[PDB]
Amino acid sequence: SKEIDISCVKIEQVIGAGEFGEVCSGHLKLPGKREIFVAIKTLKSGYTEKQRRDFLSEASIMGQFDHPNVIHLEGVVTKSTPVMIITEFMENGSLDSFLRQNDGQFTVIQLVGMLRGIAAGMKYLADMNYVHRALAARNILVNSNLVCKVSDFGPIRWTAPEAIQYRKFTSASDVWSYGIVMWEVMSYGERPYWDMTNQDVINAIEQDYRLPPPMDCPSALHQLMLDCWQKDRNHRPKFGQIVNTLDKMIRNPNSLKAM
Ligand SMILES: Nc1ncnc2c1ncn2[C@@H]1O[C@H](COP(=O)(O)OP(=O)(O)O)[C@@H](O)[C@H]1O
Ligand SMILES: [Mg+2]
Repeated sequence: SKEIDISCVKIEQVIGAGEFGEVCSGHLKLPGKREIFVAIKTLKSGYTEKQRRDFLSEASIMGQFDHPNVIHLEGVVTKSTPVMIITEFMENGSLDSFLRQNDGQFTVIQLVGMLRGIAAGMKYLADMNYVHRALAARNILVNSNLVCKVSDFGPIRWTAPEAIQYRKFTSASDVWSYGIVMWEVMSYGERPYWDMTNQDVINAIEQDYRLPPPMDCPSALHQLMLDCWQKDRNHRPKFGQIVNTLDKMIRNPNSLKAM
């Protein structure tokens, strides 16, 4: 969205590597507004016109959104070099790697909290008529308070049967993906279907196989997963319902006691 003048940006250091260039952290001080810490995606020089457009497309997409569970876009730098995409800063980075570094360090209530935010963000996106198509733990960022937000607006084992076979992507297929994500979270970053091959995964799902309950996962959360993994997309829950279901679990914590 908004075009930012390089004079307002002061890069601090490298915090990650994107496919289009380095990812940094830094300060943003717009005229009048108060300085803030941000994340800065840069484009490697010598880029092709296609690379430039694809890179900036990500900003155009997320720029059209605005929700606490969707990565906030501060703006972009295109008039001068390097080209940049400034966004919200998420100290804990990617959710999957984040969970791997904290194996079994959270309560069911915390995990459910993370899943609720992701659900709220997807509910928002669905209402805005946006189909992510690539929902997965690696595409969700987490901050200090553990708030998870959907990212990557620029994967067999994560995709619904129909989407894989007929390339039919809908919010419904995102619900299936959300199911896999729920598994990833309760598994603390474990890879879905483990070392199974992508083809094995396809044949397994065909044979009505479904990922088992992750360790210490309440039977109520695994059932919600199954619902998300229903062969018939029309039967899968809506993100709105997924949210309410999660909310009900928060009301009466004893509903998560049945292991
Ligand atoms: N807003 C952000 N705050 C903190 N770290 C970030 C942020 N965006 C990206 N990163 C870090 O940079 C890495 C690469 O960025 P990512 O957006 O996942 O790449 P791409 O979407 O280009 O494939 C992430 O795995 C994460 O650790
Ligand atoms: Mg990524």
